[PDB]
Amino acid sequence: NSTQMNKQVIDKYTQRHELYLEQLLNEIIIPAPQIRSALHYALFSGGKRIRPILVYLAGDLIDVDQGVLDIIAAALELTHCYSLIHDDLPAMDNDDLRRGKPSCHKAFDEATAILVGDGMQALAIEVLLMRLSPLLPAAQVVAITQVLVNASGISGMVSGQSLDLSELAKSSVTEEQLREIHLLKTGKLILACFEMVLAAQHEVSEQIKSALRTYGKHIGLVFQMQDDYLDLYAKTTFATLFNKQQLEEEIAVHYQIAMDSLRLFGSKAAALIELTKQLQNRSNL
Amino acid sequence: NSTQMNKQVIDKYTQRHELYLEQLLNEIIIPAPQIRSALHYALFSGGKRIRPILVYLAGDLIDVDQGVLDIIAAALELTHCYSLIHDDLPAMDNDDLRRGKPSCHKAFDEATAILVGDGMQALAIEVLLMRLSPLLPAAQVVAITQVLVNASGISGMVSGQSLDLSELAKSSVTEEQLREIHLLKTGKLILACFEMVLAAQHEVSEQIKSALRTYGKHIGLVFQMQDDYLDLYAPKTTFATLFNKQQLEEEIAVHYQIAMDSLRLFGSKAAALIELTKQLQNRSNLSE
Repeated sequence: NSTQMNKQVIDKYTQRHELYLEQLLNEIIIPAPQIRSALHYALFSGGKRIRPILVYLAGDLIDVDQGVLDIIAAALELTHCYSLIHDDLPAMDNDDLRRGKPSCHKAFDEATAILVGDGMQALAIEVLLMRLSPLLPAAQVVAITQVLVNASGISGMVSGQSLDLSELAKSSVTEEQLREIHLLKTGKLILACFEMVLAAQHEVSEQIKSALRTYGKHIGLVFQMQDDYLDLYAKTTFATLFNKQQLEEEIAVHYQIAMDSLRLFGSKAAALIELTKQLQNRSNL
Repeated sequence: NSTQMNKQVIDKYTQRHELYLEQLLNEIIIPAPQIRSALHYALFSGGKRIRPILVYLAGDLIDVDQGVLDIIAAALELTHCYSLIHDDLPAMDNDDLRRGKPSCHKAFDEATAILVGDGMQALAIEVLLMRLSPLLPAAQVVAITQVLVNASGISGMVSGQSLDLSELAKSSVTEEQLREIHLLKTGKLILACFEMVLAAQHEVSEQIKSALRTYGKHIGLVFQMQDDYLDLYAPKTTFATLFNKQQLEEEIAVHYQIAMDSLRLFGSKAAALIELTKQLQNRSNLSE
C-alpha cells in the first residue's frame, strides 16, 4: 500500500529523468548526425538509471529544487554511459552485446563509439556549467563540477578501470586491492551522486553529510558484491575471496549499515529505503 | 638582438609550459602506474606545442597574469593531447607513429591509450576548476571552462573528427563542407586559446576581441591549408585537391597576411606574436 506509493515516486523520477535527457539531446547543436544517433542509442540502452534515482532521492532528503536535480542526474548518467561505451570496446571488455541490442561499436562503428564516449564526457560538463549557472551561484557551479571530474578522472574511474583490466587477470590480487579497484571504478561516481547533491546547499548539517556519505560508500561497495555473487551463482572476484554464505553475510551487513544511516531522516527517507530493499532483493535466492 | 629576443621568448614559453605540466602531474593522485606512465609518455615530446604559446602571447597582449596563463595553456594542451591519442587509434587515423616515435597504443596498448585520453579530458577540466578558483572570480572560471568544453565537445571537435572520417573518404566534398569540417575539428580549439584568454577580463573592448578572433580564425584555417600543401608537394579530398599548387600557395599567403594585419591595433606590443606568425608562415616558404 505504502510500498505501492513509494515505487511510484521512483518510477516518476525515472520517467522524468528520461524525458529530460531527450529534450536535452534535441537542444544541442550536433553537426554530425552519426554522433547524435549514436549518443541516443548509447544513452537509451535500457540502463536502470540508479545514479539519477539516487540524485533525486537524496536531493529530496535535503530539499533541493528538482530543476537542479534534473541537471545533476543528467550529468552523471552521461558520464556513466560514456564509460560504458568505452568499456564495451574490443580493446577492453570486448562486448558485442549490451543488454538486448548490439553494443554501440557494433551498431555503428568503433570510431563512433570512441567519439560519442568522448563527446558525452564533455557534454556532461557543458550541461552543468550552462544550466546550473542561472539557478545557483558560480562558486556552487564550480564545486559540483569539481566532484564529477575528480571521481571520473585519473584519480578515480580512469585509474580504477585501468587496474580492473590489468590486475584482476592474475591471482596476485588481494581483497584490499580489489576493494580499492572497485572504489575507484564504481564507488567514487556513486559517491558523487551524494557529494554533488550536498554541494547544492551552503551549510548542511554534519550528521546529514555523514549519513549520506555512509550510505553512498556502503551501497557502492555492496552493488559490486552483489554483481560478483550473481555472476557465479545465477578471474578473482568477491565470489573467490568469500564463500556462498560468507558473501551472503557481507551483503546483509553492508545493506544494514546503509539502512541504519537513513534512520536520521525518519519518514522522509521511506522511498530511498524502499529502493534499498529492492536493491537488496536482487540476491534473495 | 630583436630577431633573437622574440625567438627566445617562444623558446622560454615551451620550457615554462613543460615545467608547469610536470609539477601539475606530480601533484595529482594517480593510483594506476600504467596511467601515470602513459600520461607522461604522451604529454612530453621534442619541438614546440603551438596552442600553449598562443595562450601565452595572446595573454600578454591584454596583460593577464602569467599564473592564470599557465593553467589555461595546460588545460588546452591536455585537451589537444587527449584528442591526438584517440585519433591515432586503429579505429580512426591508425597512426603507428605520432611524430617520430611510437604512438601511445603502440608503446602501451589500445586500452591504455583510450583510458589516458579519457583521463586527460577530465584533467584539463579539473586543472581549470581547482587552480583558477583562488586566482579569478568564480563566474570567470565557469565561462573559461565553457569555452573549452563547447569547442571540444559534440558541437565542435567531436563532430569535426567524426565528419572528417566519414565524409572526406568521398570525393564529392565541396570547399564549403571542407572548411566547416576543419573549423569544427581544429578551428574551434585554436579559437579557444584566444577566447579563454578573453574570458579572464571583465571589460575587454570589442575592437580587441574582434582582432584576436580574426587572427584565430585565419590561423586555424591556414595551418590546415599548410598541412595539405606539405604532405602532397614537398615530401579523398584536401585543400590540395580543391586548390592547385599556385592557388593554394596564394591562399596560404592571403590568409597569413590577413592574420598579420589583425594585430596592428597592438602595434609593437604584438611583435612577439608577429615573428611567431612569420615563423609559422615560413615552413611553407622553405620549398621555394
